[PDB]
Amino acid sequence: TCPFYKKIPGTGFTVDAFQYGVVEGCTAYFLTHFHSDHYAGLSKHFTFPVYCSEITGNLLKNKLHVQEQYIHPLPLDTECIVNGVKVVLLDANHCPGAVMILFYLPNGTVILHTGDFRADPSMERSLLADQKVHMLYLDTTYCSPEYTFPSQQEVIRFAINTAFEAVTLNPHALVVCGTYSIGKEKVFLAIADVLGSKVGMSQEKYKTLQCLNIPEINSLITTDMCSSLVHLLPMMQINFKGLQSHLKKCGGKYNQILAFRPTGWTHSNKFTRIADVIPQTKGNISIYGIPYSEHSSYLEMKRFVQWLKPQKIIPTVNVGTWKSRSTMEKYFREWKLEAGY
Ligand code: NI
Repeated sequence: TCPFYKKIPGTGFTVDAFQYGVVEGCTAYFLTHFHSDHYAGLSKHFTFPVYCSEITGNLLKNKLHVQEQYIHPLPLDTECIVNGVKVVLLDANHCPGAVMILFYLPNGTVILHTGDFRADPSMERSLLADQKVHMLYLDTTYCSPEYTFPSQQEVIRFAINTAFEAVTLNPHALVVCGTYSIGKEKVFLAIADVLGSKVGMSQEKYKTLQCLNIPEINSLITTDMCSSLVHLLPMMQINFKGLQSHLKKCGGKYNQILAFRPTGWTHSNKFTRIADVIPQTKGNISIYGIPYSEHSSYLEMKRFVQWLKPQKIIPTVNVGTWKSRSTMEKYFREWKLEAGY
């Protein structure tokens, strides 16, 4: 059955709760973003109203084949009424079309659901600042002090300079970027832009990108792999064997590969700076691991919560074991005692 952390008290709403069949009492199902864990269970067979951003609706329509009659896209940063209740969608700074939802309950309680998010100080000058928020449903993916990472911009700068140097030294090098869902598109778009190239990719991946309301998209991407010097492949193929194999498929048009694996955190965040990063190499193939995160670091999460001063926090990630919940509760109490709320 649908957990309490996916229910919004004193409405018939749920959030990211598509895997439990019909939820008793639910009149509107919200979807924060198009990642499979959050959409799990949605298909052409779903017949209840879904509320989401415009980008998330394009994906539902075109990739999942959800029938149009059940898709209710809402604009961002706009007060809207849904089944008699005031709501606002805000940019979550996660993947394309990802939202946080602000719910103004009839009794005067205010609830923020973050969805998946990467907390940023620009969120401190949104509609959130206009009133008190009583309850917070929080993306706790990286809620532990070891989880540090560079800014998105530091990582992109490094990627840009690395790629530019490699292709200027060898104009027959190919650049490959690994991918498994939406998100982290700036990695491959910024590399292509510095090399004067479109990004080449499979038909399924191109169809995904065509849904994302990216300006001038037709000038940036193509299905003609031949004509392009940056290619996208599934993350699982980003290894020496997969990459040599791909290089044989391209028709001797390239004689070297430089590949990037955008990952989350892995244990080597605790020493290395981005400027120290060096690749793994075997022969004419090099692979760089780059920690481009679309989740809050510990420090970004803590700052956001200490600013917001919620009366209660409800975790949405790592809630499956008592040890994790206990550890998280400890950090929330520290934050509260330091900041005086
Ligand atoms: Ni996500």
